[PDB]
Order: sequence, then C-alpha cells, then structure tokens
Amino acid sequence: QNKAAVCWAKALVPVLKTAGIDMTTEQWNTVDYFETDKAHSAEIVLNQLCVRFFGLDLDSGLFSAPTVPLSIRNNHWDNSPSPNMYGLNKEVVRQLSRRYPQLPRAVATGRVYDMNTGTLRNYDPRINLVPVNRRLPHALVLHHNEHPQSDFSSFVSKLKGRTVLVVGEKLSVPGKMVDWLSDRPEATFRARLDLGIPGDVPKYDIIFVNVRTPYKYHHYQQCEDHAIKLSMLTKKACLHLNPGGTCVSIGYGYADRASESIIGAIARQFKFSRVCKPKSSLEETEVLFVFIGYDRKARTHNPYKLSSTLTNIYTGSRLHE
Ligand code: NA
Repeated sequence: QNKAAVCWAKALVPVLKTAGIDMTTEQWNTVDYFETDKAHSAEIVLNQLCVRFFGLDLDSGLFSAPTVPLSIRNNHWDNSPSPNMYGLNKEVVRQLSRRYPQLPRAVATGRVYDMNTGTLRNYDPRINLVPVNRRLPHALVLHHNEHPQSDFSSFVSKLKGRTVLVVGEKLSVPGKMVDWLSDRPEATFRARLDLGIPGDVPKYDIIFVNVRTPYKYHHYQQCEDHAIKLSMLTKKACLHLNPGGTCVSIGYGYADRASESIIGAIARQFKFSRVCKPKSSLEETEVLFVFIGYDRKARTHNPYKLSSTLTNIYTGSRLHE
C-alpha cells in the first residue's frame, strides 16, 4: 500500500470522527501537504494524527476497527467499499485504559492525550512528538539547525553510470547524461510529483531523488512527512532502472512505520544498500539512502545494518565522511 491520492483530508473526516476528532482548517494546516494542496496517503496522515492526538501509532491497534473504508478511485481518496477499513477500536481503548486513565475520555471527546502528563489538551502537534508504543529502529537527532540546502552534485557525479535521472529539484551533474523530472515547467519531463513518477519516463543507470522535507516539530515528524516521497518517488523509481542500476534518495532515516516498510521494500530489490552522510549534507537529520545493483532476485532484508549506521550518524559515533 502507501499510495498517494487527492482529497485525503475529506476522506479521513469520518474515520477521525470515530475518535471524537473534528479537525478545523487551522489544525489541518499543521499536516504537511494540506496547505500546499498535494496528494498523500490517507493512512500515513491518519498515523500522524493518531500520534499527535493519542501518543500512539497505528500498530497500537487504536484505529483497527473495520468501521470506515478508505479507497482510491480515479486518483481520489473516498469512502467507497474497500478491504482497508479503519475506526476507533473500543476494545483496544479498554485494553489501554489501565496504563492511560484519561485515554478513554480523549477518544470520546477528540482531545489530545498528553502522554507526558496524562492530561487532556486542545490539539497542538508539539505535545506528542513520538509514538510511545513503537520501538524506534534507530536514534533520532536532538539538535536540528537551519542550514543552507545541501549540494549533492559531487556525490552523484562519482556514482558508476552513464544515464542519470534527477527527480525533483534541479541538479547539475558534471560528466554524465542528465535528464530532469520535475514539476518545474522547463524540466526534461514535467508532471506533478505528488502523484508519483509518470509511467512514460525512460529507464536509467542512476536515479537521484533530490527532494527534501521541511523540519517543523521533530525528526520523527520530518521522517513521517517524507515517507510518501519515498513511496511515490524513491520506490517507484526502481521501475525505471536498467539491470544493475543505482537509486539514491535524500532521506531522514525511517523513524516512522511507513518509511521503515518502504525502505525495506526498496532495499530487497538491490544487491547492495547503504546509508551515507557526505560532507556536503548540512541538515543534521538528512541522509542519503544508496541502493546499488538493481535486480529481480528474491531477498530478505535485515535492517540492522542501515539502522546501526543511522544511529551512529545521528548520535555522532560514526567517523565523518
Ligand atoms: Na530483486
């Protein structure tokens, strides 16, 4: 799953309402993609709101009741019948009531359950920064700072390969044949990128996903908001690789369940996968996911290696590149 479509906020209203939640426009505006009017995954957005309101992600089972369907039709989210159904699971609420005494009241009144105090509050996306039920697969950054945009032209020019696709923001790459896929109207290939890589795009030896996600509240948030970009661009980019090709993507780890699953699904498809933070990468949370040797071999993926590298990067124990 994890497909992007339009009108996800509208489709989510009835799901959210099972937990007494009623999002105003200003509150919706704290969801990345809302203000910019871009397509998204309803599930990823639900997950984000589940954490923000109740301090728990979807793997808690909190919205596992098959109450309200979420379907995609004609690139639009809606509530037509589907095998993917969600809604407040009252049994889970009761299962959790011992540990979280006011949680039943939170989900009855659509207020935020402050996981630090146990008290209810008005919606604010800074109260519950991480899902307390999730074993985070790697360390997160404590200190994030304002850095100028990283330049990866040096990094990509040194990858093995002749034909290159840069997806997203413009990037000159000295020494190679570079095509540019973007929403900017002068790109080699032009389209909305929130709905994914257009199927008519050719095949390439290297694809570089040069797309970033704004840091607003926390490394976790940043990660979550980039997940849909991993799915719609990075993962879809694997269908546009020649045998043995390479996909490199800007990323922030996989603090959230979706990113972890998407990166896993991408890693399985390559001989080699690694995570890098070159000297040119200033933003503390930023990393490059590096997938080399695309092929059609069936594989498993142990996340220990990438996860350990991520932790070492974000805690500062890995040598500087
Ligand atoms: Na494969």
